[PDB]
Amino acid sequence: AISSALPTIPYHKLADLRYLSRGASGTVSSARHADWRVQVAVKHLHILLDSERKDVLREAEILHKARFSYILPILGICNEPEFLGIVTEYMPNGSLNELLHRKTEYPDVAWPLRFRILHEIALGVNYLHNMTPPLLHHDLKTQNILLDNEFHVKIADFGLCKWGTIIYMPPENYESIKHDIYSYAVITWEVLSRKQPFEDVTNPLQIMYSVSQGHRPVINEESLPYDIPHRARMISLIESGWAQNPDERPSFLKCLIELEPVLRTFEEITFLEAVIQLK
Ligand SMILES: NC(=O)c1c(-c2ccc3scnc3c2)nn2c1N[C@H]1C[C@H](C[C@@H]1O)C2
Repeated sequence: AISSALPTIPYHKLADLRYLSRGASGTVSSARHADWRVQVAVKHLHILLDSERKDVLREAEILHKARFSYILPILGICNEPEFLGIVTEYMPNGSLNELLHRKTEYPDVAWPLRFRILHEIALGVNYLHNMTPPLLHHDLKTQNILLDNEFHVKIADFGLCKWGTIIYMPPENYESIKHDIYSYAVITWEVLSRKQPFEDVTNPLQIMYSVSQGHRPVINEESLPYDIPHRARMISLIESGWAQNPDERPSFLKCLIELEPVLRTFEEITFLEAVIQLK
């Protein structure tokens, strides 16, 4: 049984600790490690409770166990009297949300990159489902799909995972291994549309009411234009992914088997050309 312990990092090694974003999960800051000479991110708490400390230790244990090419690499934990935080690689290219919706900043996200992003999310979630015991993310949303310096996907935010918005939640969870694939489908719709799901709906409960009656983000020529590569296959994958009956949604293994032939139609250089075009 080959084991490794998550390193502990003294707070004083984390220089230039500057705020990046607050959230529900906690506050995320950028720093640089004095010994290692690389920029890092730290997720920490707003400046010392008991079961708050339990939650962070849990998430850090998970990240450490879930290490994978498409999962945010934990570098260590800061564990001290005054300060508690998870230290990971800094993701300089933001989240997928920002990529899709900041259209002035990113007017062209070429198709090959979008497909790669969808492929890599799938590979990341699939890995988690294939752990023993399976880890279910249960909070997949475009905000939690971070993008590295090369625009590769790192999945983040393991606060609601089991060994804010409801747009990505399947109808049955309003009061299951088929949750993540539902979230995935909506993300797939979002990525291919660059639209907000249910854009023309004021109230979340109106969405929930509609979703529980079988309605889904709209699929027409306006949402998903006719020039999308593999439009028809992608629409099937979306529609099965978010099917009303959870039993009718695919496993991520099935999903990946559907994606592989699509991803193979993109030459490797077109991903690089896609990334270079971006800000
Ligand atoms: N690693 C990062 O760079 C992060 C993290 C982050 C850090 C540590 C942990 S431990 C569990 N999940 C996380 C997520 N969140 N964000 C990041 N990057 C950009 C987008 C926003 C803020 C930044 O502009 C969100």
